[PDB]
Amino acid sequence: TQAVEAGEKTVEQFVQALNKGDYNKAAEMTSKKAANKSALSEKEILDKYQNIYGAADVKGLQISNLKVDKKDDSTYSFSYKAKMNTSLGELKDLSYKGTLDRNDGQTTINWQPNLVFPEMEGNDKVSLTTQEAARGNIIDRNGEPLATTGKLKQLGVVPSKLGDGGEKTANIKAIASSFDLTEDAINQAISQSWVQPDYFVPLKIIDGATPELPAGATIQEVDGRYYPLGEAAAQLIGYVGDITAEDIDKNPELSSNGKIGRSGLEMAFDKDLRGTTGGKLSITDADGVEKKVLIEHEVQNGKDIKLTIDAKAQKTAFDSLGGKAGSTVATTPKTGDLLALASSPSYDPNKMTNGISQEDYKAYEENPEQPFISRFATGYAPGSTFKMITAAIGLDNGTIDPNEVLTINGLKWQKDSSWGSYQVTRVSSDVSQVDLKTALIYSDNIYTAQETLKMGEKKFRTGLDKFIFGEDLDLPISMNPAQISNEDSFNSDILLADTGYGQGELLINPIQQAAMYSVFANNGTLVYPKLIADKETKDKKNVIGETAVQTIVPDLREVVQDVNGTAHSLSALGIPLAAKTGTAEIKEKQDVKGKENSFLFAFNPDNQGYMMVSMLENKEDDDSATKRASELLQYLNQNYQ
Ligand SMILES: *C(=O)[C@@H](NC(=O)Cc1ccccc1)[C@@H]1N[C@@H](C(=O)O)C(C)(C)S1
Repeated sequence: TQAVEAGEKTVEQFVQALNKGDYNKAAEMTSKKAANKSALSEKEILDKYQNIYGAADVKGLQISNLKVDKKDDSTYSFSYKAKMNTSLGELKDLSYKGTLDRNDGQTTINWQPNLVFPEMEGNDKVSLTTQEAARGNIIDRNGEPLATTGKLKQLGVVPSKLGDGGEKTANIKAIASSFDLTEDAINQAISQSWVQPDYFVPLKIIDGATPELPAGATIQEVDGRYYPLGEAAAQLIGYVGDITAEDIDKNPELSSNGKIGRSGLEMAFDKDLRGTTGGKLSITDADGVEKKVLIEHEVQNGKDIKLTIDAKAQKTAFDSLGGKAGSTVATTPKTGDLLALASSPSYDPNKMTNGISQEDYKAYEENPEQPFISRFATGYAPGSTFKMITAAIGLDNGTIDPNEVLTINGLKWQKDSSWGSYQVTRVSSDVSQVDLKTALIYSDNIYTAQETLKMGEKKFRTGLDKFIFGEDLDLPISMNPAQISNEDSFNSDILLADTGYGQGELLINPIQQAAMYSVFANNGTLVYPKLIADKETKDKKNVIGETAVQTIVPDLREVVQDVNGTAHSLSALGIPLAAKTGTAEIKEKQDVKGKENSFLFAFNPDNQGYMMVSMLENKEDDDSATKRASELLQYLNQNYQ
């Protein structure tokens, strides 16, 4: 009994060495090489595990049901059940057994081939055959391809079929001008350390039709991942990359030759899209005869993922941003279907997945507008669009009378002298008797600031807490929950008023804004957005009152229709529009000149068929989201009713 506890310890640390992959440490816990003892030397055991466990990518050996007995003055037997993870999934219910040795004072293991796999004897071999799974597709709400696997045209040259000096330089210049490639990059491609004179050195993937091929230029079809919308949906869809050895160490069920999603939905739905590897892991005898099949199953190709995205709305939304920094979210607000999730500027995901230059990748990483940012999932201060919610809250708690007129003189206002030099500011002093309708049409900050301070912080937060602040949206998109402020209290009349008209410490991303603003298309019911097509519609009742929606939406119509409405340029469409604009000012202590973000909210107040939230980040002068929304509004109004 005093020594049986030492034997259980030995089996435990032997398994732990195999589990951690230290096959050398496990080999040094074996007996001397002899009959009825260890079957191989320590260095031979190290190679046995490294070859076999490495061939099947064995990872995580954990055991159970350990039993250690005594059969002799120095021969203690043991047995346990074990399970492990391999390239073909989990291998469970493994019955291991053996013996130990109690010579001197320490305890060692009489190693045998049955401690690699249970059924192995002597010089048995292990064989692994595998079949790659085809990656599933990502498709829009109408089955159009967003991410698919197809045949690509691979352009490349063979250095020997170019020339010997003047004939080679003439062809390199002819190939550079015929396929739009840097002539200095073609000479750097055939000069890499892996290139032989007769090899096919790939250059670029031509996406159109094959032009005339000069001397030495060839075209070779190759299968690869393809994104039809290109940069227009790069942030949302993402890209796949070559699987590394480090990836396999974390998940052995990946394909060493396959692709793995690196960002976006390709990474979010990698498990569903990549499928499962098929094949057979078997033990053979010394003659090659199949002795036992440990694992075997057929290849399961990846499942397709169908999104709510409209591929034509996505491309229209992205192109409307003109390469400027910004984002656009389009929904069907009654159900929550996300029609478009555009972010700009963007990167080329096809170039990204077909091998990209280190120079081209750094141009993306050092672009000040940062194309890699998923701006539709980035929190921003919403701007004056948030007045719709402050007003709705004020109507529900009886603070705001829609017809009551406030006297506001000039362009500046402060509660009292304790605000110092700070003042709320409005753009026009032409209306001194301001009601809710006028405040929404003109976007009067002073009206909103006074109504917010009038209702107070308690009532304001009571209405705010009924929305989705702090909630994690059920979306396959990485994002942080929206916030009202940094802490649970404003502890500032100035901060309270600023929050009223959408400034302050508010942080809401465009998707969360589309969710909060859905109340005005559902009589005060919030409808959570939805990206996966088959998902069920989830909502939130009684966020704001139905009375508030009936009061505010007719005013939002006048934001478009009134001759002085901030969105009056949208009247040219001639379609039923309810809108609200906004311009947020950002001045952190790192930039001298301040930045401005433009915002636009718009939906159909007749049929509630669509709803959009567009924004421009660090906008240029004489630029806005409203300037750019006509084309997407025409499409959404025509196709979503
Ligand atoms: C809400 O966003 C409001 N914006 C400001 O008070 C800041 C600002 C920024 C630039 C110029 C002037 C004032 C109001 N709403 C916006 C808008 O709807 O675009 C206005 C510029 C009308 S002020």
